[PDB]
Amino acid sequence: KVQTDPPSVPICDLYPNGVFPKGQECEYPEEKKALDQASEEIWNDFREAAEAHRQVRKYVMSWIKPGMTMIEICEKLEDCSRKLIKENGLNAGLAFPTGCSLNNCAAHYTPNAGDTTVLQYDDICKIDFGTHISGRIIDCAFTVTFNPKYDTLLKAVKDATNTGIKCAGIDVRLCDVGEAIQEVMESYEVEIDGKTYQVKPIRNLNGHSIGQYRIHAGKTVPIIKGGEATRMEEGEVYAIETFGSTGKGVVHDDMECSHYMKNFDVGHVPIRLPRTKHLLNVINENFGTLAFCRRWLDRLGESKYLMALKNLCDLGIVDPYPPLCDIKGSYTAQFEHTILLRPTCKEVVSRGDDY
Ligand SMILES: Cc1cccc(-c2c[nH]nn2)c1
Ligand SMILES: [Co+2]
Ligand SMILES: [Co+2]
Repeated sequence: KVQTDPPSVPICDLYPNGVFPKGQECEYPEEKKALDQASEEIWNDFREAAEAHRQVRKYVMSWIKPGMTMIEICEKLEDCSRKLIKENGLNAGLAFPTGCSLNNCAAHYTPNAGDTTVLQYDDICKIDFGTHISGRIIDCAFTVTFNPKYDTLLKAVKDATNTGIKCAGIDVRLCDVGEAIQEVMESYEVEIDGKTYQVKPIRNLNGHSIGQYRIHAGKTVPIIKGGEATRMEEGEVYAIETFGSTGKGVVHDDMECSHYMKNFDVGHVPIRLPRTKHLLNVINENFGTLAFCRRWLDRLGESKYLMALKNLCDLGIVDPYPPLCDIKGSYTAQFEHTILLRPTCKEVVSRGDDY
C-alpha cells in the first residue's frame, strides 16, 4: 500500500515482493559480485530495518518539541517503531532502547519509570534508536535542537561522521578513520552564549562493528588519533558514529542506569533464586542478547525486579550501561549511520534524505 500520515503500515506491507530499497552505494576509497549476491537475504534484512528507521525518525522530527516529557517522546517513537518493523518476538523488533541523552550527556540515557524530565528549548537531544530483522541491527542516530546556536556544533559532527563514513572501507585501517574524523571535527570552531569552543571528539566514545543480535561485535572505530591499526574486513557491518563536545571530550558514568544487556559470551546459568531466575527467563525470551531498558520490563508486566536485575549484573550475566556524560555545562552532539562492507561496494544502508 502507501504509508499513512502517522505511520502504521509495516515496511513489509509496502514492499510485497520482499525486496527493500538500498541505501546509498559508494565505491571503496562476477566473483566479488557472486559473493555479494550470496548474502542478498542478509543485506535485504538490513534494508528492511533501515526503511523502518528512516520513516520512524522522519515522524519523530515532525512532532518532537520542547514541552514534551522524555518518556512521551520515547514511548511515541517506540510505538511507531514497533508498528513499522512489525515486531515479532526476536524475529523483528527494537534492537535497543531509545537514547535521548541531553546536553552534556552524550549517550545511553533513556528515561526510567517516574522520570519527569521535560524537553527544553535550549536542550541538545541525541535520538539514538535501532531496529532489526532477524538480528540484523540498524544503529542510526541524529541530534535534535531548537535553538540555532548549536547549528555549527551539529554541522561539525555531521561533517565528521560523513567523513568517517567516506574513509571507511575494506583494508582501511581503523586508526586512519579515527584520525580523519578528528581532523575534520577540530577544523570547526563554534560560539555558544558568548563563548567560543573548538569542537573536540569525545575520545572515549566510538564507532563499532555490528554482529547478529550483537550491537557491539568486537571491533571499535575511534573518533580520534592513536587507535589500533586493525583493518576493516570484507563483509563486516559497522556503526559509524562520532560525538562532538564543548567540554573535556571525555565521558563518565552518571545518573541512574536504564540500559542493560546480557553478556553475549556468557552461557546457560542455572538459577534457583525465584525472582532472579524469572527475570532472566524474561530477558532470554524477550531480548536475548539485545539491549533493553527498565521501561521494557515494566511494559511486560514485571515489577519488583530491580534486585533480581542487580543479581544478574553481579553475576556477570547482565551488564549495565549507565548514561555517559561530559562535564556539567558542556554540550555534546552525535550522528550515526550503519554501513555494510559488501564485496562489490560500501552501502550506507541507513542513509536518508534527512541525513
Ligand atoms: C552496549 C550498548 C548498550 C546500549 C546501547 C548501545 C548503542 C546505541 N548506539 N550505539 N550503541 C550500546
Ligand atoms: Co547508536
Ligand atoms: Co552505535
